[PDB]
Amino acid sequence: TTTYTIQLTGTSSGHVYELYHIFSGDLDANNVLTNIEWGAGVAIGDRAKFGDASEKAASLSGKQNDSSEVKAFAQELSNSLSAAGRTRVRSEQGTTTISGLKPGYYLIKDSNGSLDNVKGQAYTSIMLQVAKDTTIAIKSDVPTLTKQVKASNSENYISATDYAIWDTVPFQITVTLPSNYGDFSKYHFSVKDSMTSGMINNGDIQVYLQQGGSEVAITDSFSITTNNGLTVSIADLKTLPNVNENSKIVIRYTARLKDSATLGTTGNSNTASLTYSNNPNNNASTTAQTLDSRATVYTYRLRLTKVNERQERVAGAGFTLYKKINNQYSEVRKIEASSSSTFDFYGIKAGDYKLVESTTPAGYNTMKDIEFTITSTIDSTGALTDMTSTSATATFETDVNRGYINLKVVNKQGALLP
Ligand code: NA
Repeated sequence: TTTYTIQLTGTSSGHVYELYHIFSGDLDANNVLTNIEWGAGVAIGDRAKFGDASEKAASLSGKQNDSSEVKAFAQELSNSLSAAGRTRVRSEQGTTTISGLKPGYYLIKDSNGSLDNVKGQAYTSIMLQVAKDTTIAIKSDVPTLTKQVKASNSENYISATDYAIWDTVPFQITVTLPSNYGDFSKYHFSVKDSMTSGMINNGDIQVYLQQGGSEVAITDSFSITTNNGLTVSIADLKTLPNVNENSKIVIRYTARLKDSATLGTTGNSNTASLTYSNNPNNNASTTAQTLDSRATVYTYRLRLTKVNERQERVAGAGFTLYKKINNQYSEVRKIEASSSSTFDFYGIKAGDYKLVESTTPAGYNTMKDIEFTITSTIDSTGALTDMTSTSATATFETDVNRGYINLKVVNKQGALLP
């Protein structure tokens, strides 16, 4: 006899695909099926409710694979299956091949319960396929979620950057929808974000529908809660009619660093994941969760220690920190004079700065202004690898791991000229 192959592309490891023999027959060179009977994949009891196999086949002849009558037949068959005509195949990553199939029409699905509570997976849309030695794409996909933060020094969104205490930290979660979104009757959609422990959320969260190079706000259609992380949910995304398989859902919000934010290489991280409907068949209500997407924000502490040439600690200095925008230095932080001899500028980032001694301790020369540059090196993985602090007129000591930048300001007395 003759046997045929179905090769499924876009498959993932960890699945068990089932092929049910719906129709037997003979396949010609034009992929036309003759001499049609019911295959063993359809339970004998349920066959009579479809009628004669040949005439059922004839009624579908020439219709689109994604036409309504064929989708209907697939879903009805799914409740009429028999193990008698079943072939189970463990999936491979990329491409899964099933050879030695009896000729005819097959129903393809994921084995029941095989993906329950498995992250980043979904049950395939039930497929009807003629076994004809060809490759087809599995009608299965998962949504993706990416959490990003706006780069400190540009407009683009990346996984990690550095920020200062005076900055607003913009975050952006981008969700893509599965290619088979249309097959779902309803679509559960819930984004959970851990938020960042060393930051305060500004509560300015908005949700956008992004497609065709444009954005529309859809925030009011979502439930936005803070009982279990920051959660942004809609019971059924299908109630938004302009959302489709090619739509992107984008969540934006901003935060700001606390004065207790983690310094140095550990960073201040948050993770986000999506909970989604993972089975488009039989109006199912099971969900799965995407893997976490992480974003990180680094920051440093600049410490000044005010001393004199006698190596004594000196109180009563005051410092004004400027950061360079263009050619224009702009005041970002001031520490007024006190009994303190230490000055902590907690939450500083890469950039060009100027430090001014706005108040000089009694009986000492005013320090000359110090211009300095902080650099941050963040590798492709988003890890902070290096940090430096340098000036043409001063020396800093740095600890990249702890995120410390230390400057000793040496106060010197004037001249007694008798
Ligand atoms: Na799959």
